[PDB]
Amino acid sequence: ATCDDGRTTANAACCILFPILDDIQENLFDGAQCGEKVRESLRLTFHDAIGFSPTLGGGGADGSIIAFDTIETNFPANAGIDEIVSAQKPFVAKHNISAGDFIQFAGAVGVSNCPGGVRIPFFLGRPDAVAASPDHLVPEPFDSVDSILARMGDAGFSPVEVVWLLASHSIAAADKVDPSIPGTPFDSTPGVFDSQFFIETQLKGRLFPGTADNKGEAQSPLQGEIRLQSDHLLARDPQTACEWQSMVNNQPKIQNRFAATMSKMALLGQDKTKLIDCSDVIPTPPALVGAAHLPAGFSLSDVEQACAATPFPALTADPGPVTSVPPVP
Ligand code: HEM
Ligand SMILES: [Ca+2]
Ligand SMILES: [Ca+2]
Repeated sequence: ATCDDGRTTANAACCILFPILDDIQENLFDGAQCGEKVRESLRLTFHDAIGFSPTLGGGGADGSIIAFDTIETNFPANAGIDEIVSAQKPFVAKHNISAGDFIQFAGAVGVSNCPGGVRIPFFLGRPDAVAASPDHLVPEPFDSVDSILARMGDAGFSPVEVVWLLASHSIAAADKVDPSIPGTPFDSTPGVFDSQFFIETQLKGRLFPGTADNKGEAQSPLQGEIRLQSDHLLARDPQTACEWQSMVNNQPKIQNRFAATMSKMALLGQDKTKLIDCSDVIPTPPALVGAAHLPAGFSLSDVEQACAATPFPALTADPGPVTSVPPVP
């Protein structure tokens, strides 16, 4: 099919996404930047979608977190999420797609702004939300590895799939884990979708970037970086550690598996055959910036190797003394 301006798309229905793309790129993402609203929109895809259980209910990727915001945003596990919900609401009202579609579309468009990013498949036509998600379906950073894997598995994800989705933490920061240090990133490159998250979580924890003993927080290897207890434990767990390590300096695998697993997540509670493939609307992301490296001042001996079958790859360190990671704007 051909849109009004001559551009090809696989299905004529997708043409309506282009004005939405332009609007959100200019007015939500600060001119197609990989900034705070991109990170929060990506986070929102998960907090909407994971509200899905065969036993316990929930409509999955259905826009419920917007359509029933006063209910869902008050769940403890959704702390901090109301900013992005409130920011996206006007766009949904202004345009002609469902809240469920918009959440996934904004997430995909956002990721495409980030150097190293990947194009996530996007499908159009999610019905409006029918009911609020049940509470207690979103994993928390203080939940045990087994609890997290159980919940993600309940929603449909194998343990290796959870590792692949956690590539998102490569472009991520925390405001509520340690409120004394808002906007503290999970890796040294929160503006680049890269393997640094998987490297740096493997390093032995040395310190606290803010205060000690926050719930859901582990020791970080670097000033200016925060480590979730969940990520700490997943990098070291037999079920996930070898997959975790395999992401290190493997940009193609990170991209391939993130795109496929995000697509799966985006379709929780949905039937792909009842939707329209509009993947070709997502822009080409910028190329990777930077190479895979240990932080300056670190060596292989600082890695806590957790994959028995395969040794950690022989990365080199950035030159110079240990340095701190800048907070994110
Ligand atoms: C598997 C269990 C997971 C846990 C326990 C977890 C936990 C967290 C926590 C505690 C934060 C910081 C929130 C704050 O204090 O501000 C965070 C941020 C974030 N999460 Fe995860 N998460 C998980 C999986 C995921 C998944 C599957 C995605 C997929 C998109 C995701 C995307 C993000 C992003 C993009 C941020 C950064 C938000 C920002 O910088 O504004 N997370 N996560
Ligand atoms: Ca939902
Ligand atoms: Ca990164």
